[PDB]
Amino acid sequence: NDYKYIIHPKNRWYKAWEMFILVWAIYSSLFTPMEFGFFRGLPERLFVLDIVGQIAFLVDIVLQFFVAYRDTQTYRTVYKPTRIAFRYLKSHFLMDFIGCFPWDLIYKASGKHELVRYLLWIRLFRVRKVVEFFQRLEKDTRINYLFTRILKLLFVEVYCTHTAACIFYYLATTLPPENEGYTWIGSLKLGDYSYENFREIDLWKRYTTALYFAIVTMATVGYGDIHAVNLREMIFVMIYVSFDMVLGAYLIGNITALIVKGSNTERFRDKMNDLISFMNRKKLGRDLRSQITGHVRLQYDSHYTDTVMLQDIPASIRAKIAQLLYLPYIKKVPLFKGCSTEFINQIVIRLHEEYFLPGEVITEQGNVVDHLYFVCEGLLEALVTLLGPHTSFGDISIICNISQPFTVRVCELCHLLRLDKQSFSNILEIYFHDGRTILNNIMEE
Amino acid sequence: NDYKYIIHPKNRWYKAWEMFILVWAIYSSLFTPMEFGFFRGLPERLFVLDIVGQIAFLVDIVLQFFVAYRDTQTYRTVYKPTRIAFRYLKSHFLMDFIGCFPWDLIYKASGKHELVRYLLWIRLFRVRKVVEFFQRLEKDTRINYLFTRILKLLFVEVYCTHTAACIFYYLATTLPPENEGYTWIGSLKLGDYSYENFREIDLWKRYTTALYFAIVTMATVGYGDIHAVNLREMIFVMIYVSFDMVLGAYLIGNITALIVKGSNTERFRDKMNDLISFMNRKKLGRDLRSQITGHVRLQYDSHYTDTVMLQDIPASIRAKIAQLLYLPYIKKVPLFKGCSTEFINQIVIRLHEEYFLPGEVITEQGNVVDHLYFVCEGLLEALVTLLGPHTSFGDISIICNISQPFTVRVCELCHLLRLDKQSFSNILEIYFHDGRTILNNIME
Amino acid sequence: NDYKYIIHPKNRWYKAWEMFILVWAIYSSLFTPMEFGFFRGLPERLFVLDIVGQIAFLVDIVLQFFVAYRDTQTYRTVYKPTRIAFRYLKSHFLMDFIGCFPWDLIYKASGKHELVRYLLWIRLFRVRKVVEFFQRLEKDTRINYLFTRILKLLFVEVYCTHTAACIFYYLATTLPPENEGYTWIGSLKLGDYSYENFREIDLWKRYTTALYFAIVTMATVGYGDIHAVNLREMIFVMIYVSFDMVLGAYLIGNITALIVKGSNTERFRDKMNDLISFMNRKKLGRDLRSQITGHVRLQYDSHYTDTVMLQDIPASIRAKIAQLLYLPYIKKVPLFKGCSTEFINQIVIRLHEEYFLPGEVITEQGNVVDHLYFVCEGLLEALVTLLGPHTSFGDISIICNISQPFTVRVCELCHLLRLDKQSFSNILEIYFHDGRTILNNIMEE
Amino acid sequence: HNDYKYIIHPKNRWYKAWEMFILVWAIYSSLFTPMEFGFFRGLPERLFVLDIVGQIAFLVDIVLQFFVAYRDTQTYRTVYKPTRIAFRYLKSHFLMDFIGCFPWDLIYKASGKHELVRYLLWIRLFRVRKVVEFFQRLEKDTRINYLFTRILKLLFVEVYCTHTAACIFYYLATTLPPENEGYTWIGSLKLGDYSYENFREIDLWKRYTTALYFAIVTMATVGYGDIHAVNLREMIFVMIYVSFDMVLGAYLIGNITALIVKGSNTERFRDKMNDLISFMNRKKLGRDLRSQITGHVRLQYDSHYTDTVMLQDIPASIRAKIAQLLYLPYIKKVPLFKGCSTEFINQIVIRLHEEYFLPGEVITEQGNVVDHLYFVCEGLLEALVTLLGPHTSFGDISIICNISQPFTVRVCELCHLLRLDKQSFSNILEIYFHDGRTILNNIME
Ligand SMILES: [K+]
Ligand SMILES: [K+]
Ligand SMILES: [K+]
Ligand SMILES: [K+]
Repeated sequence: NDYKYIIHPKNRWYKAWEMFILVWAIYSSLFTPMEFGFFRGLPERLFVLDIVGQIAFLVDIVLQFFVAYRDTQTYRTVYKPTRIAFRYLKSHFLMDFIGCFPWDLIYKASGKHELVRYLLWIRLFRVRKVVEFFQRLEKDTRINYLFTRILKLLFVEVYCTHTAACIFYYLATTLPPENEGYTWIGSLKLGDYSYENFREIDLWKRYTTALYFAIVTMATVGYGDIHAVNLREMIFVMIYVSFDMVLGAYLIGNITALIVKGSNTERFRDKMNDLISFMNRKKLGRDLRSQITGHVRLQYDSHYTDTVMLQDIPASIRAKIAQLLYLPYIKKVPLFKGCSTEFINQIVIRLHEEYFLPGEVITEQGNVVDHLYFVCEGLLEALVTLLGPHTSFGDISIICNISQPFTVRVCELCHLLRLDKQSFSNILEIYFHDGRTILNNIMEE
Repeated sequence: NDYKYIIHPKNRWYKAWEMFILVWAIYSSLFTPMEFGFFRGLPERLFVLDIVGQIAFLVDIVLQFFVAYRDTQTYRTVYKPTRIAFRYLKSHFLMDFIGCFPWDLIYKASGKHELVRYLLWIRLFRVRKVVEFFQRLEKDTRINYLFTRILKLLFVEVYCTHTAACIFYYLATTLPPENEGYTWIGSLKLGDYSYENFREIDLWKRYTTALYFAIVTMATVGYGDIHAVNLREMIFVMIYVSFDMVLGAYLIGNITALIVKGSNTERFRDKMNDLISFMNRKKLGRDLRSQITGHVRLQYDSHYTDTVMLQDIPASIRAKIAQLLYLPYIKKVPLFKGCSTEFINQIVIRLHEEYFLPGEVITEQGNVVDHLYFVCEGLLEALVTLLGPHTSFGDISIICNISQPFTVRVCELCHLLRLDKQSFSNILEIYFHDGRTILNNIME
Repeated sequence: NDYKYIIHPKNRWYKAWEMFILVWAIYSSLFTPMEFGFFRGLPERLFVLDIVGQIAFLVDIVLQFFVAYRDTQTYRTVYKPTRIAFRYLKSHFLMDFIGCFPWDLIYKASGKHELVRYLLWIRLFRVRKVVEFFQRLEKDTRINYLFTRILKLLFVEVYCTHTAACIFYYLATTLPPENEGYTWIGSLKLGDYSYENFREIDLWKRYTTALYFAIVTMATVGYGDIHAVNLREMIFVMIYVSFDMVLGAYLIGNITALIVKGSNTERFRDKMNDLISFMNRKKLGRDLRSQITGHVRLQYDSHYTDTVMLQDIPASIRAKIAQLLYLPYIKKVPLFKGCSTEFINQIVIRLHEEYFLPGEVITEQGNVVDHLYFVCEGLLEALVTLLGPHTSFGDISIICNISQPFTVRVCELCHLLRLDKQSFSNILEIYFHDGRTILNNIMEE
Repeated sequence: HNDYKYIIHPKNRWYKAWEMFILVWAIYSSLFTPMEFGFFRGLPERLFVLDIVGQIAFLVDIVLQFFVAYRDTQTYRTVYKPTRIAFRYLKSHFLMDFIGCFPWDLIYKASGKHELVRYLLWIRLFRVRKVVEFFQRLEKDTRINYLFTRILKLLFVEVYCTHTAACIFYYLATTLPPENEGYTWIGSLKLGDYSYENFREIDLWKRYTTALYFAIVTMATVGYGDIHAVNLREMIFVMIYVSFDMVLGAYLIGNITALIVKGSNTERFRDKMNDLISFMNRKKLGRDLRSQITGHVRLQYDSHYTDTVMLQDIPASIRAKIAQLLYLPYIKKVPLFKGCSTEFINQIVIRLHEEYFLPGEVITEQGNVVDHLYFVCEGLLEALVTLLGPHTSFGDISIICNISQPFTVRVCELCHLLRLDKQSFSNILEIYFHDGRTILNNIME
């Protein structure tokens, strides 16, 4: 569908309108409980700030009419400007068009009725754009999805305790200024400071005092210097600490569910509490068992080469991992100069990757060779000549019946491509002109 | 069906009676601690409410000598009259019959003794009609096990604080009204309000103060504006906060066991997170990386494909899978159709339903054949074919065993159906009748 | 055995004494902090109770030289009465002998020095008895074992607050009685009661006040009506809430571990979760989706066959449990069972435990028959023919090899055993004259 | 690669009394530093030389890091080179370690007493590296427990963050002048009959214990409310602090939970045993056969988990001799494996799996093609004909000529039997048909 206005929502200019209008949706939903609770009609040095705030969201409900709804199941950017304009208009339109009115001028214009000031809470449907941000961030593999299920709750508490702080102050102002000794704040004395005549206290002292109660209540510390006094602040504190009691168990739940999918050090000790067993009873040479612990400290703390995981995708396309990365490592070898792709593919059917810390001897001198080795990383030592990367060893003695003439020792941290020497008999006897290719580069010394 | 004055327990009138004594059992067990704690004899403008409250639970005792039950080990609904009158009468008769007696007129017409009034607590045995609700909601997939052990723990933790509010008020009234200053509420002063002469404060101020000190204690906030000053109140809030320590730990434990025991995203994100952590170890581009992003919706999509299949194997309901959606989807393919009952029930087994994201590469040209696909959903594009439903591909690559002659790429999220090729060569050449029935009709 | 007077530790007279000294070890370890904290040397009225409290532990001293030691390595009853005198004199002898001295008479006969009263805390090692009781309770597998770790944490939690109440009261008594206004209890005023001259407040008011502080501190409520005043009470409350912070996280952890390894209804409702999301996309049934969970509530939540856990035990001894239970149910079955030991041992592995709910039909007349079902108990209906226990059906499907002539309906939830037709092909052909001997009396009676 | 003389090897036993010497200087002067900032404005003269000798212990440690060969994590080399260990130090921890060693109390007292030259004391808290480079060397040490290192670096973080929150909370009371002192948390404090007025001349340890008492009661979320925040700058600190340790207490509960729901192998076995015992105790099987399954499924159970973990771990070129030291003296005393070469037994030892079985269980029967081929390590088995003792072999003629195995296996004492597939053995006798001819002759002789 051509439709040369309809923004596909990966456009880079529809991302200076999703982290622009997300900053506005954080301001406009952190300020709206403060505008409801701590003011009755905004002071007129906040008139431009309340006018231009609702313009940025007003030119955002025209940019929902020209945006590409990628469909719910049949994945398709539905470019049709009568089904994006009718998907929006009955999902969230009049919770974005209602909370865009100048509810502070409607309040003051209509004779200052208090009930027309409760429609500020329709502007809390802009934290939607912060929960359509912790949903487009768990769909991002560079961090854990369950870590974002903790960071979602740690914005939720901290938005519920700012909103609770702003409703708890508001409930003090619903009694007349002469009945303020029967409120939580007009009857407060902290230190030598009396919070009498609290409506003329500085805004940030009143906000910080109301937020102090709500945070030491959310944490369930609850000192009791600030407490409910009324019968209507008791009902709010009862609702709020019942909401927190569930919300604080949910936080502990998510942190525990993160930790039960544990870390690599306790996964190392998971693989090693049993490797104290079996080798105490049926013990090996504890020099080589110390290097076994070394190779477990090398599979852990380092590369998790996923031969433990590549069984998920099928064998011919996990041999395609052995195609688009192994045509580098196998064609780079000077032993296979002049070898066609089929021999390469049948060799990389049966390849393995192992790693070697310095200290081993890999193919021992004076004894039979067991495997093919190609060098990816690190650097080796043959004792006489130093055999580095993209090179062959173990391989000058399986083409004939010879032994390994070098104590091929490992000097840097290596990345051996190890293959069974059974394979370099079957692949070598089925393909004959390939066998003579290896024969003539053997005679190319 | 032998007696006809028994009631089948799923009769749709006796499901609108059980929802009628569930709003009385919620009322009469929330009201009963307020009948005990906050009054000494119920007032005169509450007489007709206390009478007609205990009538609804009195035509529930004559209506349960008539109700058929389904046995616990015999597992058949029992309709025997002189057997239901000995199951009800062994379990729930007297705790239903005692708490019906008019214990406010029995209190008042016996010279107002206080011990005739602790028999109101027999009516808290009516909360069993609320645990019989959250225990029949348990067994409901229709209404999720999204939160049942954890909602019935949030009812029992606002029912035990409504009751503790009423016992905590009642212990204030056991000291005479001249020892009010040695009481949690007679010595209370909140703001400029003094709760003195506290028996003459209106009921909802007393009740809301007592509930404030049950909920602030249950949440373990514990401000300290209201606290126990007495020895009997000290003993009560010791018992209560021990019970709450255990109950709050149990609530936290149930929520974290619901969150630990995760299924759907705990088979999905743990795939691609580790897989991109391995492909950013050794770089694999994006085309095959997106194709393996499609592959984690080939081995995880469609109910984890062939792992949950292998449980309803004693019950012969794989006939329904094997002829009710697979063989319709098979009769939705051209030659693969198989077109004969034996062969189609033979190849109906080894299939895999496969979800591919758009933009993907499905089968390249010059590529060795490896799998066979039945398309029923999605839309595919070949590089020559605008593939909608059931015009599926991979047909002429198997007998003419050469590379697939087309490069198909998908444009909207598709739902392929996979068989292995080595199946449909072996039982291909086994069925020579269907061998001819396959290789006669090639698209002319 | 060979040594005469050595009581074996599993008698019925050293198990009435192990529970007699469990109520002297629950008394004398709950009373020992009350004797330390609340008295400066017991009253004369509490004299004989102390002496008989200590005399019941001298009897338990000498009855450890006469108890047969159950060894820890050799796993036997070491009757050697110098192998049971030793390990006692190396384990528990002295600390159960410096807790039997009369430390309230050898405190008052020494000038009443208050440092010999800290030898009362040697009597607190008699909660060995209470934790030994919770060690021979995990062995009792009749009740759960993580549940027996959350009652070994609600004894340890309400014993560490009884002790912390007595230490907290004790710390108020370490200041002189004229500096009592600088203690937590001498400066206490609850309601209109003043706790001044607190040493003459009677013992249960003082104890209940101290214990109320310790319990609302354990629960982390902390009203702060009673709080620490001194520096020594600050240090104690700091130690105690820090200790009780890891003891309360341990309780939550042990509760979670029990709930995670837990219920069989949420082991049933997640199976049916993706099964109903399965059948809402795979479309097996419209109301037999009830007959799906009519069988996920028949074989599951009840009749819990752990046959996948019988896959864990060996096939040999799984055939042996099939012998020892199945074959008395297998043999009381009609004539088409085989009437010989070889046949029933050759078929007994193949039969699967099945149940069926009433109102269900099994196999309609006029189809190929795939299985044979044999009733152990239960009531079946062939249609007009009532088949109770020992009245197994599935006879006429292979005997006179025509179609089945009945419709087996279920009249009571039964105990069928289902072998497949491959069983009554293999075992019926290798023993063929047994099958024709079965045919020799097919309802000829 | 020890070509560099004066470089200290990083595991030397004398540079390990300088990792446990500067860890007791790093524990002292990371605990003393918030006390030096918080409770003093410039140290007294009494604490002079303790200051000076505190910083010439971390000054010796600066030039003892240019002489220590670090060990790489990409080449895994101890880089013994002064030009290569210096530029690692100078770009990781040098400005956090050099200017944390300046005398920031002579730069305070001698720069005219400007505060803000005293906030540079806070970069001596970058010596808790040495305590988290300790809990990262204790956690790659399975020699020590995981209940001693896993929550124990959270019962350091929760007594380091409440020692430091106790010193900032006191410090904020000193930022108000000593006239506006009853508007602080401590100058307006009155506990008991003691008033903390004129608080700057209270002893250091009363002032420190009061602040730590607040901080620990707040960390535990008791919150008595006898000490609370009265300022607005102390309200903000308490709001930051109780929000920080609401996350940190949930992390402690999560760690203690995930250390319990990963309960070890013993209680996994007890779970196994209670469900196994109960499953045939509610149907009431014989206790003798339940004890038979006990005596068998137990060696079978531990054999199962240890054999699968020894096979799936230990990658190739090191697994081979482990398996050979497991198996070859037990399979070379074998009349079937005689005469063949050594590379064949190198291939054999990997595909071997040991097992454990009972005196009385059977492996295969009369009607049977085997699932495996077996050789003997332990056992007293029988073929029903041949009473096979130790160092024996069975399943051999069913390999080559594909005939059914006529002998039921009767094991008479607890064995150590050797699992090898028929499929893999046929695969490697396809490979070693040079040895396969000896195997055909070995079954035929
Ligand atoms: K408090
Ligand atoms: K708390
Ligand atoms: K609290
Ligand atoms: K509190």
